[PDB]
Amino acid sequence: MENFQKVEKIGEGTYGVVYKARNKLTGEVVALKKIRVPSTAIREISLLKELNHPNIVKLLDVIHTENKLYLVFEFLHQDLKKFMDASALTGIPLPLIKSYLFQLLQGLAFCHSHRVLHRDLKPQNLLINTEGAIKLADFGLARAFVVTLWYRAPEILLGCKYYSTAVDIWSLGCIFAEMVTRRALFPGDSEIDQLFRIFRTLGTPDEVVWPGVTSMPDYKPSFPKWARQDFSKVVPPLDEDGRSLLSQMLHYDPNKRISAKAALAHPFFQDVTKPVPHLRL
Ligand SMILES: CNS(=O)(=O)c1ccc(N/C=C2\C(=O)Nc3ccccc32)cc1
Repeated sequence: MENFQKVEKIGEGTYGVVYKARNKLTGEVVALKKIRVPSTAIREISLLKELNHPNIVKLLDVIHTENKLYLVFEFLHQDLKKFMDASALTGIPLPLIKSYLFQLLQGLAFCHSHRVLHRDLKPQNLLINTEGAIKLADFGLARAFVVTLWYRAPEILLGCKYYSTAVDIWSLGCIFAEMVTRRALFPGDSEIDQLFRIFRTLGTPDEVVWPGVTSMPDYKPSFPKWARQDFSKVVPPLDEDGRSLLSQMLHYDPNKRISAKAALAHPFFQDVTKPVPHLRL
């Protein structure tokens, strides 16, 4: 669009490139996403514009010109990944971790109530500002249409084609653990490796802990049998309230995994506050 001046490439995505750009007709700074056009996609994207919430990156406009699609979003200066790297030596203080988690759950609860899944949550999709807020980006873009498998729910890796809102809670749980320990929970480099790293930590699932798991499309009776490890070993500094919530976010059975709404009332958030982080832009 000749109506936008590309400032710089912010990065590539699962559905296109993202640029920081200025709207020559408004002077506004925005995030321009050039998508890499089906009618359903246009309508699916159209719904996302009505999805307004303080913890969701706002979709400002949809420009469909010359059979090409560009999405205009609000712009935030930093993603959680860069923030974690910058805090690698000291770690993110618990009060801030708690604040970010609490806000993300509010965001997810809102999206889920409208039946909008993410299905691709990860640090690069979480944006923060100088105000202490954090927002979900690239929401609901999955349905409308090497990649990291570190945050993928087990039901997805096992071939379930009708996943639910529970897949986002799983990803959030992985991110939660990563902020606390400062290291990826399940850093797999292939689908099977990802699955096995999960099994080696939470134990290989069976019919007892996950009814119907052995009927999943990609389930194999030949999977190695690993025992479950203790969470005190997995996320050390995290207190009992935190470990309790994390475990409910990482239940194998999607139906027993905690929902965003229920997680918001968990004791872990009893003392939540909204600290302002020290950001270097
Ligand atoms: C990786 N470098 S960084 O931290 O400087 C950095 C800076 C800005 C952004 N912003 C990205 C985005 C933004 O603001 N709005 C979006 C809507 C959809 C997808 C990505 C975005 C992401 C990362």
